Amino acid sequence: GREQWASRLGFILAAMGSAVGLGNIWRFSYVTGENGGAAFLLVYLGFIALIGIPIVLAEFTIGRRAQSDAVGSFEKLAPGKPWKVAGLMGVAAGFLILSFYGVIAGWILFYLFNYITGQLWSAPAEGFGGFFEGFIANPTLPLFWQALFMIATIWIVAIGVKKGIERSNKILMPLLGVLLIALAIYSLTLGGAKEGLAFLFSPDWSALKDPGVYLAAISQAFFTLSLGMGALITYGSYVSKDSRLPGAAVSVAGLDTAFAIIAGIMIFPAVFALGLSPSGGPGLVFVVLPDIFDSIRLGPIVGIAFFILLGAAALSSAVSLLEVPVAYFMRKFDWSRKQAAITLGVIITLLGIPSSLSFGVLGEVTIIPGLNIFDSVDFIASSVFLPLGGMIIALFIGWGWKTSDALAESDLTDSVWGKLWILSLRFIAPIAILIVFLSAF
Ligand SMILES: CCCCCCCCCCCCO[C@H]1O[C@H](CO)[C@@H](O[C@H]2O[C@H](CO)[C@@H](O)[C@H](O)[C@H]2O)[C@H](O)[C@H]1O
Ligand SMILES: CCCCCCCCCO[C@@H]1O[C@H](CO)[C@@H](O)[C@H](O)[C@H]1O
Ligand SMILES: CCCCCCCCCO[C@@H]1O[C@H](CO)[C@@H](O)[C@H](O)[C@H]1O
Ligand SMILES: CCCCCCCCCO[C@@H]1O[C@H](CO)[C@@H](O)[C@H](O)[C@H]1O
Ligand SMILES: CCCCCCCCCO[C@@H]1O[C@H](CO)[C@@H](O)[C@H](O)[C@H]1O
Ligand SMILES: N[C@@H](Cc1c[nH]c2ccccc12)C(=O)O
Ligand code: NA
Ligand code: NA
Repeated sequence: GREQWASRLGFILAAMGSAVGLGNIWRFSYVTGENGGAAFLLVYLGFIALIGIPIVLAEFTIGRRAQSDAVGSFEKLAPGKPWKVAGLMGVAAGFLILSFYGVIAGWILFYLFNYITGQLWSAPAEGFGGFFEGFIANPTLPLFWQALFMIATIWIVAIGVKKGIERSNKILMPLLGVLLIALAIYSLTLGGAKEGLAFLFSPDWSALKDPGVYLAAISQAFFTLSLGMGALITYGSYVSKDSRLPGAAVSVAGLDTAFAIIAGIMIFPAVFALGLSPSGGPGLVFVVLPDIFDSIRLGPIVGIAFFILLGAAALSSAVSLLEVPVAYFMRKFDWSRKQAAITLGVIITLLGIPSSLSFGVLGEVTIIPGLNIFDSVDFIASSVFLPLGGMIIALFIGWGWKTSDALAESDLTDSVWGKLWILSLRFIAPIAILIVFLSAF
């Protein structure tokens, strides 16, 4: 009685919907900014090609072969073997990541509400930066918008794969991309393009002699690809033998990278035209974008379109995050989909609440030494659980599978590409991750 994608394009568009969201605009911007731009970018692009694409194909393959959740897939394919630690850790990463993802997405709804009610058309007296700061440090206001976003997320997951997840509006992601392209072109004309483009594309290798940069690059590569937690195993598990995995993996990574690159071309020349520091941290785009819209005559209209379209993208990504614990709990405890979605969704919302508060009244609390609550949850989930899970997933196919199976189940043959793929999983990817972990600690 397991669900399957009803439509032929269902799978690839769902995988794409999962990947493209806040990580491409909000996260990519502030992480690229605080790590120095171009050298970080190049390391990130390297990781996408050589680690991301293979491990994406790996998740797809595992999931389609087992037709089960992130944990169940490992149990089914290799019962009594330790590999399932990856999926157990992924379920946990799912709780953690969605708990703060819903907070940032709630910031998005707040901004959308303000544009719609005419509030952010001109600069507030305290300025766009002052407006943002006052919002997020408010103890309760961000929580209301967060709860609102999670309700929407819970509802789609409760509805089902076919009736909910698959039924996204197909025009919204391509509209977001076009708007991003148009906005990138516009910020190129604002006066900071020479400096913003040099920050973004002209490497300074001095930054690379910090091992923190490599780990930030790999974390962002996993995060943006919806990777390492079994989210793509899960989506893959709803897929029939009528699907071509390698093409999907490449398309997902290519398109996700296009979005991030254009987002960067929008943001950094804008950062530089405004005189701001690119190291501004998580609120970077919430401070920059409204400034950019304000300089356009029809800018309030652009603002409405942007926050709507990014909101829809954050929504499809959030749904894929919630789908991981939901799928697992449905199987493991015979919970109904609606019951799992509501229960886990509320729990994850509440878990999210101290991360929201860390931007204000809890700003001085640490968990991991020196890191506030938000930064700690993100570090653990994105920089520890995701790359480790990815490593185990890579080793699993690479060393725990017969090669003929690995290739057949992934729609590859023992050609140059199949060989390249297998080499990635056995050695390149898991060793690069190992070396990043060892060096960064
Ligand atoms: C986006 C899709 C639509 C969703 C459904 C709409 C339902 C309507 C709910 C809106 C009610 C929220 O009300 C809220 O609005 C104002 C801001 O926007 C707040 O005003 C606030 O603005 C600042 C943020 O920078 C705060 O730090 C201030 O303490 C406060 O003055 C009100 O203190 C609050 O009560
Ligand atoms: C689908 C693609 C959409 C493309 C949109 C690009 C529009 C760029 C607008 O630039 C602005 O136009 C003024 C007049 O040309 C200049 O004086 C001003 O200094 C400049 O900032
Ligand atoms: C959509 C546009 C994409 C093009 C991006 C390429 C920009 C990266 C290089 O920057 C260049 O670095 C040199 C020294 O730092 C400067 O002499 C030069 O003036 C500057 O432009
Ligand atoms: C839309 C895609 C844009 C990506 C462009 C990537 C290449 C830009 C980097 O070139 C820069 O030029 C400098 C000038 O001397 C040199 O220092 C060095 O070669 C490099 O720092
Ligand atoms: C799909 C559409 C995307 C829209 C993004 C591009 C904005 C068009 C620019 O217009 C003009 O830019 C000047 C900038 O200084 C202003 O003088 C002027 O008042 C403003 O109207
Ligand atoms: N990839 C999405 C977020 C996301 C959805 N599902 C995931 C699973 C794991 C890690 C990240 C995600 C983004 O860039 O916004
Ligand atoms: Na992404
Ligand atoms: Na999305």
